[PDB]
Amino acid sequence: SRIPLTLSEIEDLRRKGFNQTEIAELYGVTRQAVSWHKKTYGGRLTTRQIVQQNWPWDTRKPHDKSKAFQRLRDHGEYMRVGSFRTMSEDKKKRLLSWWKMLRDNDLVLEFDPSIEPYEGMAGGGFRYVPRDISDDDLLIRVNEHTQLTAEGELLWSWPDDIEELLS
DNA sequence: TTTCGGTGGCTGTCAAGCGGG
DNA sequence: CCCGCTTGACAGCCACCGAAA
Repeated sequence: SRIPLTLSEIEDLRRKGFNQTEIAELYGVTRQAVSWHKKTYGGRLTTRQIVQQNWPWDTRKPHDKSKAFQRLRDHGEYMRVGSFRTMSEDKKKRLLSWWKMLRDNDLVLEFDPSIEPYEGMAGGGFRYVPRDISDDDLLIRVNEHTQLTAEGELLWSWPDDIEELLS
């Protein structure tokens, strides 16, 4: 009734801006079938997905509900893209504000899976702590729960032109 | 007004299993 | 076997809503 679902067709429709769930709907399969074809045969990772490969912690649900998780993700996306040209006005505003809060109050983000949710962390697991000289350019505290890759060193460091962006 | 946490539903991946070739 | 799917469970993504400033 149609053509076999190949990786190539999925990639073409993705380049045209359709997401994997919509492609599944087009082909009468589950999102998982589209994902499987992409995961098994090497489909193009999105920028966010690339950032995920270098995510420094094993976080589980509901850490994604903490603003620190979301803001750090946005930061990784920025460092990966290198400008705000691909993100919404909201992502930009929130990220710049978060950066300001971290520098002006001289904080870095720490992750410990044992932190239970608390006011101002609906997801729990994260906490802001004072910066140490040993932290260098990182926005995060490296502890026993941190996996920091070479790329992660760039992703989770300040942008080089950070002073100028906030003005 | 605008800021910013909390929240929900949607999106995507992984593991285990099933059926047909 | 292998390859393409489906379930079920879970991790992550992003704009909207509303209170607070």
